[PDB]
Amino acid sequence: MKIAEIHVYAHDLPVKDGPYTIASSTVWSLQTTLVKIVADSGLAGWGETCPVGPTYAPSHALGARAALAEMAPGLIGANPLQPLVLRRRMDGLLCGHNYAKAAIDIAAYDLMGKHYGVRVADLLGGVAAERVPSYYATGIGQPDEIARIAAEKVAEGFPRLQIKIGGRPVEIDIETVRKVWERIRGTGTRLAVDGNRSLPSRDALRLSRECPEIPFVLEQPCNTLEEIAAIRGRVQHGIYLDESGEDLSTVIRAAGQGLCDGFGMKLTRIGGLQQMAAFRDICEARALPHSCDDAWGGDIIAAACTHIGATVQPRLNEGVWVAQPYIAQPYDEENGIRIAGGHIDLPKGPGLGITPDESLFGPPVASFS
Amino acid sequence: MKIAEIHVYAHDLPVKDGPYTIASSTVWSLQTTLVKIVADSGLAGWGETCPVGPTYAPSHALGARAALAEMAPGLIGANPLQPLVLRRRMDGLLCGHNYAKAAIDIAAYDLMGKHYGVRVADLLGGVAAERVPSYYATGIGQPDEIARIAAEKVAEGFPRLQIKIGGRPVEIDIETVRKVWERIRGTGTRLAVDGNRSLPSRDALRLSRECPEIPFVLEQPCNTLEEIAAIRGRVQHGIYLDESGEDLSTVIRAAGQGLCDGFGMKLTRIGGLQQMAAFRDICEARALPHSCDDAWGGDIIAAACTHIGATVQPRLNEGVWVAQPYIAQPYDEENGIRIAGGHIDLPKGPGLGITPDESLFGPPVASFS
Amino acid sequence: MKIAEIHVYAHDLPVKDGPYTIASSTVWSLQTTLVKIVADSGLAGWGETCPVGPTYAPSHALGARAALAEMAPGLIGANPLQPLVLRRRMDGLLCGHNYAKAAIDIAAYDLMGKHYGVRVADLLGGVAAERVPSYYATGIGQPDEIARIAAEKVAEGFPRLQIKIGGRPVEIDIETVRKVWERIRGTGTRLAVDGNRSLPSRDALRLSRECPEIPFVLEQPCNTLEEIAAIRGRVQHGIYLDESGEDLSTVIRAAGQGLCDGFGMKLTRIGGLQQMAAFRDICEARALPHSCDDAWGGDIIAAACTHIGATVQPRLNEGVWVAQPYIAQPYDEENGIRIAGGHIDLPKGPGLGITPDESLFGPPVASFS
Amino acid sequence: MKIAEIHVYAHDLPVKDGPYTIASSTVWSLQTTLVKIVADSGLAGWGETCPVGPTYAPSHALGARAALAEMAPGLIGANPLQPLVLRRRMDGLLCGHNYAKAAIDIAAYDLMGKHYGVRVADLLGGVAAERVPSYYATGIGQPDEIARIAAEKVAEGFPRLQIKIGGRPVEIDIETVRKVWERIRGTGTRLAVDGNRSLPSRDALRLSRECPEIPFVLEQPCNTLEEIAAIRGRVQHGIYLDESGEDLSTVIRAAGQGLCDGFGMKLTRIGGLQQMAAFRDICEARALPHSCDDAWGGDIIAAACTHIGATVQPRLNEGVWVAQPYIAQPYDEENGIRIAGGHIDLPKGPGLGITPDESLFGPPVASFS
Ligand SMILES: C[N+]1(C)CCC[C@H]1C(=O)O
Ligand SMILES: C[N+]1(C)CCC[C@H]1C(=O)O
Ligand SMILES: C[N+]1(C)CCC[C@H]1C(=O)O
Ligand SMILES: C[N+]1(C)CCC[C@H]1C(=O)O
Ligand SMILES: [Mg+2]
Ligand SMILES: [Mg+2]
Ligand SMILES: [Mg+2]
Ligand SMILES: [Mg+2]
Ligand SMILES: [Mg+2]
Ligand SMILES: [Mg+2]
Ligand SMILES: [Mg+2]
Ligand SMILES: [Mg+2]
Ligand SMILES: [Mg+2]
Ligand SMILES: [Mg+2]
Repeated sequence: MKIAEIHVYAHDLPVKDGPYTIASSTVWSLQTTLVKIVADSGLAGWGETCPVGPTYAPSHALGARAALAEMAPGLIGANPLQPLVLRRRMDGLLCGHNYAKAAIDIAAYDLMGKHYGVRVADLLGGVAAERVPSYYATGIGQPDEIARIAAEKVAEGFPRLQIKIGGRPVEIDIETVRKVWERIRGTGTRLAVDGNRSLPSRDALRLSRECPEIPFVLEQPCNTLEEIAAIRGRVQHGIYLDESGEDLSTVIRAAGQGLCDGFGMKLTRIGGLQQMAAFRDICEARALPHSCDDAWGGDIIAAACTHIGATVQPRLNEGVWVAQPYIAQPYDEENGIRIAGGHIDLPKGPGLGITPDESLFGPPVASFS
Repeated sequence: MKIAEIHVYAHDLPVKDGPYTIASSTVWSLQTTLVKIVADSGLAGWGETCPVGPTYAPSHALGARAALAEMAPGLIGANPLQPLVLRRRMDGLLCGHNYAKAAIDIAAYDLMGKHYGVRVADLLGGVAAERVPSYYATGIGQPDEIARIAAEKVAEGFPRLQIKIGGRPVEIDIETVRKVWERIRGTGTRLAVDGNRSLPSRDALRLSRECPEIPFVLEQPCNTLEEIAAIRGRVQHGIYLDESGEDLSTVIRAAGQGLCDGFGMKLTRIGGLQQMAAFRDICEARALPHSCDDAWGGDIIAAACTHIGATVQPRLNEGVWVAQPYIAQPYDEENGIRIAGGHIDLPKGPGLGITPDESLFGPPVASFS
Repeated sequence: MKIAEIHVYAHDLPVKDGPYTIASSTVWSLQTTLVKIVADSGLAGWGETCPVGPTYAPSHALGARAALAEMAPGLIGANPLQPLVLRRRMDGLLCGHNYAKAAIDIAAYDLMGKHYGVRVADLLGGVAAERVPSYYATGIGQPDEIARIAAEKVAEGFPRLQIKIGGRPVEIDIETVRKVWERIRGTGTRLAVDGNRSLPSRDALRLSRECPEIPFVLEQPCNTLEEIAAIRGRVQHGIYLDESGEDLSTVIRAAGQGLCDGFGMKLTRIGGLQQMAAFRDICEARALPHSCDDAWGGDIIAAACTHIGATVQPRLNEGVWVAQPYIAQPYDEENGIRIAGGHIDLPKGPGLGITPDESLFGPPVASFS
Repeated sequence: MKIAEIHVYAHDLPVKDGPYTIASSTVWSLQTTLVKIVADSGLAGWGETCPVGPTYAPSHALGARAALAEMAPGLIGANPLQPLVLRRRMDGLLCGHNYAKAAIDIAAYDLMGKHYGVRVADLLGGVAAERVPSYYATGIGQPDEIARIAAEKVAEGFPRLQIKIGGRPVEIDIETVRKVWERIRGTGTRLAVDGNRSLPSRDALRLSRECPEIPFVLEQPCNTLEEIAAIRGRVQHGIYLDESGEDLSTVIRAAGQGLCDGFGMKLTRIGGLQQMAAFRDICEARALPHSCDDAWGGDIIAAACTHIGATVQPRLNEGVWVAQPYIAQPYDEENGIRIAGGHIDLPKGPGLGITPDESLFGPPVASFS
């Protein structure tokens, strides 16, 4: 089988009741990029990449489309049923840009699943769970307000909460953490506190030192892995990497040298499902819990995250985060990804189990044949 | 789909022109263990595990059969199309015993390939090369005799040689290395020198120190990874791990802490194809060349090694070693694995591409349903 | 003063006597991106960024233009005479993408120099030398052909040569190094050998071990800084970082932990002149020799590299590499950067000292006001 | 342009309501040294260096004047518009003595700013803030007395307090810290506790161990960087370096090896504004908060500190400390540096924005032409 066509789409995603405030990025609307790969036979697979604002990570919508434009001509004729060979071919056309490569990777897995009549999770090792936990991530806000939302989302069924902090005096972050804990203690809910690269080591040290009785993991408190490695021995809370986990090589360093206790991992950042599966296997060998998330996006990226999420050993699964609650219009009205009771059901159909309504996207902004 | 039956077989393989002498194991004949998994549909898949004598590694033929007998009843009804789920189910029945688990893993991949109409290499990421390099491993012997054999094997087309050493005064090993190099220098042939756990650090240091102009990698010179880690900074030849690479966790330590420059990796030791693919991905991220080998065995294990080997980035592929030259009777005379010109052509059919003449194996020593 | 307009240009530069072969990138023509910043006063400054093919580094021409388009609207009204404030403003609009940010940075320095009537080198600490050394980088090729070219370039007056290697059996690289040394020994010519991320540690170890009598520095032998850190203690030749030196934070790690002995540093990679000056100061504090280069490009980027190069302590200056010998048409035929006798004379006028014939560039692909 | 004359002045600064008590130095009056550089054109720039007693650091007033006398003849004819070239010229005349070199560096930046018509901050990267935070540093005193002063200075508007400790039993220091915290908790005021090289590791360990709920950073608790590195892993409060930060090389060690969480940095110690800017850039890359201070002195050194302070990323700016509150007579009655509301306004004029009344200083004690 061979790739005959590649189509790139641009589509807007307004944030319901926005904005969503991360210490590194405040977003009111998101520009997603969809990719459709069409085989010689006419069979199609879909991929998606949607950076969460241009300042969260070294990625942006215009950049995704430029990277896809660079690679697409060189991918016509490739075998989409060989995800590792396909990844190497992409590497031969463009260095880096994992967030764009991931959209091609995902579309190829979708296509492969449809061709063989198999769910993507069953091409990645097998479904370990049909119902996948999610987690709720609060935007930065006022301490009492965030504590209220925390309680609300626990009641909805989320087994884990992530509280975003930073970009303001750390005593306000600490007050927020204490107030959230007062609401959720005794509910069996797991807690993560995400600094999103924004805390100097001075403040990360203080946050952990002041709160030994509060069982958070501290997610990406500082900007660089170098800073995190420097503070780790002085911090008695588990530390998770997120933004620092840019590639498999960095994951190997972190796990092999004992630099973290877990990960928030984004599928587009690591470069797609082929790489994400290897990441999963590394974490399982070292009992490092992790999530399977992305920055943002609709049914296509959400389904990809859910499929890899469904393969994770349940005791290590910190959840699959999706943007669905903030997105008004699903691409697949029948079988799109939906959070229910703080969890996500894996789609039943072959491939990703998603069939997007292309008419929602408008005509492609770029087509390659 | 579900596993309906599991059949375990004992089969003998005497060494042509034996014995084969490893510093840790001398063998005149080998006892292999075959596994047949039968689905409800009637479709079957094959696996194999064959320790190279009982002293090379913590594994033996009677042990392989004991481990399989322990796990088999608990695997009836499992979905054979989910290799990671299947591995976890095995872990729930028996701790360790990767060499036995690998036989089930391989049979599952064979079954998956047959069911979907796909080659096993394509289920593991894709065929990067239809023909893979092999390497010739010499036995321990007289320096000039080993040098003659080395020259002969280069003339046959082997792109790499592994010279076994140890178990005698190291000056004889050094003379062997020097005489081999005299005959193969300028042929572009790669060289490995394998101590097979037998050299005290005293002698590993001496071998490297005396021969800076000879471009070998030093494979498993010392018994423990601890000894290797202690000598590495004082040894200017690349060092490869073989026997020490017992699981993915150990590979993560070695790669993440920079304890070696490559691997001789055995499929059964790491626990099968699911784990081997993860191993491959770790090595590729860090440009660590490796082989895809096993201890011994016929067409089934050989085909499994060849399939994973066919997925490796060619610049990192140190070869696929197979016991075929020492085995009188192939399981599959039409499609069985054969070395030609120091290389191995990947089988072209679905699954492993191997159809063993099951009659050769005798009745099962144990059957489960 | 305020930015009134920003104009982005696409322009082609085919390689004379191409292609130019790097182990990580082979190129027959280059697409450069020019930026013109216009102040309210009407005064203009120029910047440039030109990746050397899309596979050398995580940067490409379409990406440079996407990044500039993303940032430009948010820069209208900014004070162009404040390079650090301007860099922070860019960081607030787009994460990463140093190669694109560098073009804005360079245009700002050009504008500042023109406004104050000062050469850019004097804004960066002062002209230490009116004429700076360059170095010649050979392509990958036959050992004796590369040796001939090396001899020719020494006769032209180049004080340093960089021999590119990798992407083939290392014995050929070693033969190349030996044949080059045979021809240039005793001429006082400095030697670097650049693996361009392509050597497994196995081969980097071998190259150094075999050639202690040849005084090269080994530049970016391996792909990751992690691999380089692992081999450094076993390699007795100085090791320089190039591609790994992605930002000032990484330079701080490398200098502070003693991970390298020098740098091949590219202005666009580090993010522009503001960051490059800090880099220079770090290297001077630790006596780490370095070059001031870029990936490719015409008079604008070349002049920027020459200006920072002119500020470096002469004993630490490994040279300024420019693409001029491979470029048919200069932007400025009166003052453009040219190699003469293996060295480069700094332009004498204010700003970068370059007045590009803007007509050459075509209409802007994007304009902002 | 060229230096035509250098004039060195001696001037006394009585401590208002003295003495000021540091654990390493008690001072009743300070001897400052002013430097005037006059260009061929007649244009002048001013610098200043004022050690805070002869025992605080390896520097003293008689030593400043001796160092300037050594260097001045060798600086006549130099280009004062090239601060890095000028620094190298000074290094070629005298090793070390940064505190004296800094006065020349500052005078040259002043001159450069006047010549180009630009504020010194805009020659160092640009004004990031017109109003710069300061911090108040209490001398050593009785616990209740210091707590009262702490409350008073918070009310005046200082966003940060530094409490000096040491030279007495540590339980008194701990009582002081607790009493200060009781007064300032809930005011959003940041806290530093400065041991000024005086605590044995025994007592630094105790101070941190006993007070996890008090959010100080521990500034230079021990005498040597070696002692600080030894205790750092056992101390859960952020540790800042001050006296140990003697040069850029030491800063590179501290940041690269993760030996501290921030700095109190003195402009004269680091060697002037050229070096201070590089220091600032290193800290910004690693999110290490820092102050921009000096040991003591009037309008000239204060303005230099304010100018570099105005370029610091606001979230990393721990403040600019100046001696103004303790100095009765400003050099520039109109535009001298004044603390107002715990903050300092950047002068508006070119150069440092300061014009000293030379008649206050008396005739030069040494003149060079
Ligand atoms: C909550 N998230 C999964 C969504 C956007 C950022 C990310 C995180 O930083 O964890
Ligand atoms: C060469 N071999 C693959 C064959 C058996 C042992 C093994 C080795 O020690 O490398
Ligand atoms: C020689 N160069 C400056 C030119 C392009 C790549 C580069 C280098 O790798 O060093
Ligand atoms: C408070 N100070 C800025 C002024 C003199 C000493 C110094 C300090 O040690 O932090
Ligand atoms: Mg719950
Ligand atoms: Mg996160
Ligand atoms: Mg077509
Ligand atoms: Mg050959
Ligand atoms: Mg071996
Ligand atoms: Mg010469
Ligand atoms: Mg290079
Ligand atoms: Mg206040
Ligand atoms: Mg201090
Ligand atoms: Mg004179």
